Amino acid sequence: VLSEGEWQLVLHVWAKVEADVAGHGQDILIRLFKSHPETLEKFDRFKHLKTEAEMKASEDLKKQGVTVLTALGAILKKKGHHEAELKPLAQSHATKHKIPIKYLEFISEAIIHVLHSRHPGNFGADAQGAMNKALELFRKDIAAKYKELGY
Repeated sequence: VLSEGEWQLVLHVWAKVEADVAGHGQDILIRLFKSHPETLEKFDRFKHLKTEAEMKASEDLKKQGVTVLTALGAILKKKGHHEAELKPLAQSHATKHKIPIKYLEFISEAIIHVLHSRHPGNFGADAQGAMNKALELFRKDIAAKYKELGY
């Protein structure tokens, strides 16, 4: 469980991401796809993208970044009471998209990298620790639903 103080650090930084959800989404997805190319392969919609400049130029990539960041924003703002949010996300990612839990780790690292890049003064080590705890809690609860479904 996160403390109230940890939730605060998390949501203070997230309120900043929310000033430019599109920009953050693009940076995070590009980070993820460059750092972990296997992840790009899960997206039929992006597998034609072969360079960072192609990725940066993709309007659909930006749009999908807003999708992922909007769903995550909603989960974070539940401060751990995110059962209603995770159930559908767990079902589709396990059974339809085939996303290993390890890839949720990868996107967490990309999120942390970018937040650090864009918000140094509001994302010191304390806020980074809180963000990684929140993202781990998310992964933990998703993993439990994966294990239930046999994935």
